[PDB]
Amino acid sequence: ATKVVCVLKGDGPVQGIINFEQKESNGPVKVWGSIKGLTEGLHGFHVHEFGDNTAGCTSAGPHFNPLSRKHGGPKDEERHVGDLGNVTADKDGVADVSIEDSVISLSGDHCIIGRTLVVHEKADDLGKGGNEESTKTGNAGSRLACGVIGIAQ
Amino acid sequence: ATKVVCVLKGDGPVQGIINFEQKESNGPVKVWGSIKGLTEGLHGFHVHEFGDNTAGCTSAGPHFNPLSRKHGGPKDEERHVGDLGNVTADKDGVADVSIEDSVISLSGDHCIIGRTLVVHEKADDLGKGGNEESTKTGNAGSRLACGVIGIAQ
Ligand SMILES: *[Se]c1ccccc1C(=O)NCc1ccc(OC)cc1
Ligand SMILES: COc1ccc(CNC(=O)c2ccccc2[SeH])cc1
Ligand SMILES: [Zn+2]
Ligand SMILES: [Zn+2]
Ligand SMILES: [Zn+2]
Ligand SMILES: [Zn+2]
Repeated sequence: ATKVVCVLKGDGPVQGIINFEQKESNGPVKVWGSIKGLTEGLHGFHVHEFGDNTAGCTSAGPHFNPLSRKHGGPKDEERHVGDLGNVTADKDGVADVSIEDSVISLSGDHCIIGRTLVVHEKADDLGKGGNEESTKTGNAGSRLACGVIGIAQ
Repeated sequence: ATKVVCVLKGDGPVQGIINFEQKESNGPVKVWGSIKGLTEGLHGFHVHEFGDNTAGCTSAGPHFNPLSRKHGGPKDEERHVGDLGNVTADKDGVADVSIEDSVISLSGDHCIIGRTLVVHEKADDLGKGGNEESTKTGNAGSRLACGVIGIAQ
């Protein structure tokens, strides 16, 4: 029923297209698409609070966290609304994204429309790493590509 | 309150930053910022329906028109919600944008968040141009630059 889309671009080679679809109110959201130009392995994959790309991906601010929780993985109760874990790039540098999530929404206060989707330099340790930054950012490092999340036809 | 923002980019040299602010729910929206790389004169300036940049600015679809009206100027009863008229570039190719509008909103309904702002090749005739296209697009021609309208801090 509701479809939303994000074009990921950055200052380097990373680029992608991510689609979101929600068949019903407060239903699960299907997330799918492709990202290229990545180093092989895990890359943190988050909805950030601001749809502000004025000075590139840094303008997007922290993880989208309307419920003031700590950082976690998508399968954790203790998570930011924006915590979609990691996407995994193969040896060609391509991540084929296929996620279903029950916490993000395309309506209401969990809505991600008008926020920024970010793919990160490093793996998200899903809040299980050895330090304080783990339960804020997951230690996923710099922002390789981002886009504002928009309404699709 | 509410603040939202749009980074305009395209297939060419036009680029801009547009800020929106609404102090009160369903109150007027102040629009301000700057666009560079333009030809001297009028350039149509519209909110388009979809926040979809998948294949560039064409993916944004038609003017944002939730009430199914004909194309007009921002001061007309008879307008699309997305009809913000023209920005004017100086001989230096810079439009300093300064608009106040009571039809677009950042809340309630008529909300432009997650839609696309587009600056056009030609002047918008505000529906007064004397052909059929005037009452749909205002004959403002191709899409020089666009961006998805996002939530700001
Ligand atoms: Se959801 C959300 C989040 C932030 C700002 C606005 C909205 C919203 O609900 N906008 C209305 C809307 C959303 C999606 C679609 O897609 C068919 C249409 C209208
Ligand atoms: C921080 O800015 C925000 C402004 C508005 C909202 C919530 N708005 C909506 O879901 C909505 C739904 C239907 C029609 C119009 C709108 Se604006 C969230 C954040
Ligand atoms: Zn992040
Ligand atoms: Zn987080
Ligand atoms: Zn237009
Ligand atoms: Zn129009």
